[PDB]
Amino acid sequence: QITTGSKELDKLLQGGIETGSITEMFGEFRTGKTQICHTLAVTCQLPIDRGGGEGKAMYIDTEGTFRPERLLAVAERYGLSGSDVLDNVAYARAFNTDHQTQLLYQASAMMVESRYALLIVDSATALYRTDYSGRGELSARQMHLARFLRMLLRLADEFGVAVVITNQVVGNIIAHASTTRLYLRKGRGETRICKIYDSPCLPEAEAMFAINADGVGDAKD
Amino acid sequence: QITTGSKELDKLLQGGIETGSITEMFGEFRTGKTQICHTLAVTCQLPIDRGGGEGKAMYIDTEGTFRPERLLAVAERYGLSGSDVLDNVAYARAFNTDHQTQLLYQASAMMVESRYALLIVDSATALYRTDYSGRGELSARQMHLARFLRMLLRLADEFGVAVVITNQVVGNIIAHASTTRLYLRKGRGETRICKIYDSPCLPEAEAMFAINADGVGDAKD
Amino acid sequence: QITTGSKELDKLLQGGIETGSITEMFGEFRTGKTQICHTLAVTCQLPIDRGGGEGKAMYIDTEGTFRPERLLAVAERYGLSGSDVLDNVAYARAFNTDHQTQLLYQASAMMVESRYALLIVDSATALYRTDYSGRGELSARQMHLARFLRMLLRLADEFGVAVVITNQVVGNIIAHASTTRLYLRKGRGETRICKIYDSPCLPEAEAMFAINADGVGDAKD
DNA sequence: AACGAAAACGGCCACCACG
DNA sequence: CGTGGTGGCCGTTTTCGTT
Repeated sequence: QITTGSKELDKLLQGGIETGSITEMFGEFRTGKTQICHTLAVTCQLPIDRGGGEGKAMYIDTEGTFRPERLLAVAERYGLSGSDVLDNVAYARAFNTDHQTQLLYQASAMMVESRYALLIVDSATALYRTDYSGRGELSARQMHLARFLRMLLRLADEFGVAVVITNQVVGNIIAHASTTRLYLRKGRGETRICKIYDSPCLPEAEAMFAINADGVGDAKD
Repeated sequence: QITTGSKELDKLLQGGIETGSITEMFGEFRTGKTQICHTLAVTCQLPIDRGGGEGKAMYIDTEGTFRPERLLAVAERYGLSGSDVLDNVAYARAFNTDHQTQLLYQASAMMVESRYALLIVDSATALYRTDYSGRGELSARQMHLARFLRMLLRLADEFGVAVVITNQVVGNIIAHASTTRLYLRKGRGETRICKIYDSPCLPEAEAMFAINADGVGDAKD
Repeated sequence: QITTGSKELDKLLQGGIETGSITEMFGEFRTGKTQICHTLAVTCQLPIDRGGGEGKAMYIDTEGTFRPERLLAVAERYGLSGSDVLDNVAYARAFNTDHQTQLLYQASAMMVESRYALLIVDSATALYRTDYSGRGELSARQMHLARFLRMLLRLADEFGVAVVITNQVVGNIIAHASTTRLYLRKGRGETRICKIYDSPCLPEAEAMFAINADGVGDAKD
């Protein structure tokens, strides 16, 4: 179980993400999906006794929001070497849906030589909206997304890593494929509300957390 | 954190601009955007213990409002050599959007040899309105602005400098790219109201400041 | 330095308009722009020791407000021959922006044979609003105005004359081109407030003056 | 049975009044 | 001065009548 670094969120998840499965967090923009991704990108490298996976991180960005400085802040919060964190995070920006899936081909071969624990795909659904904008081409983007999700599941079962994808809510296919769906909504200021909206094992429940300069971290009224 | 030279504004920002990120100040004309730019162009050279960055300044002007005498006034206010301030400020007027972006090519190579802390682009959006005035050419100016903003972010991450751009409100793309949005409005006389309209870390809040011959400086009723 | 004929205004300008440069006075209607123009049209002919330029005047009118009788009043105030004043003032009404610029072609050749000291363009911006009223044609009037301003600067540098243009405030291009911007506002009765709103050499400052039958002349409470 | 014309209804725009 | 509501005009659709 990879620690989220929010204790309340860890309790909500019973200790953190299950490696080897896809966890989807759907919420409005600015809810902190990207911030949680940046935090996990570092916490994954933490020792297992500290809630990490003792593995490198993979950040596939489609939205430009990748900040190595956020990774440095998370590393210094938990006392990890920021330089080693950036050395254990491989980053690449996907320009389109086809490029987004093509990066998985390099990811599968690269993930064999080194132990990874986390795969991050940020604005995973944005490129299927910007690229495929027509109505007759909807089935094509749905097929590409389906294949992409199957590839995610395959890599998860192959390397035993956690698969994190982010969705902006301004597909029903992900429900059966994703094991845990988390709904994120803004509480005013920088403090966010998290809700579980389906889990066969986890209750439907809510937990409050905040977005702090160091971290994605528990709410401290 | 580069001191704004207004204490109330510094408190509003928790001490001043974060270097390495873009801070956008949108407000009506005559609200003092240019005055704040002139003040920061000198305060950046202040010692870090005094709220500066101990670096040279870069002023890219598109509106003709550049005044070295204002820089001299700010330098004498804080006791900086006005001649050295003008020697540590490189100035160039952009004639068009293409020239505005082209100046960044000289800026990137020139910013490598000397330490800079502040990049100022005044009336940054005016040239996209004067040059691109048609309606079919809107996407072209939006693309050029997008590339310009990406170049700003790249230079910010490369040199760890503060990126300041000014917008006259007589684009939605800047929101995700800009980290702190400040709304400026006139209070009658020479005293201006500043409001924070988005920050993931800073509260939505307001602070009152004035525009004084020496300085951009706190309101003194 | 051509005397304004208001002593307080002369002090505000450090003695009067610099010949060879454009001085813009922007203010509300009825603030006295036209009255100041009529006064200067005569004072320019005054001896240099009296604050004149010892040159003829040029009045390009676009608004119908040209009054030779006002010129006669200014001439008799300072003791100048009203008939010779009208003989040293060449007048022409511009019917459109194209005609307004076309008159400059006759002005350049005519200004070579005789010494002039003042060029007056009254409601200089009105024809760009009445002629070019659409929104798609804004760039065309802006280009025509830009060329007109460049022609003004060229004539100023060629003949060393003062260039006076009047703007009704019910363009940002003029700022870099105009050397001294004066804001005019009404004080009730016939007494007007003048403010300097940009000058690299002149302070931002204000001076009170009145509009008297003889003259544009100092306020006398 | 098909086409054309007339009438009615709905939506959009402009003007006036009130806050 | 700005926003909201009401009224009027225009356009489109449907129905009826005539060829």
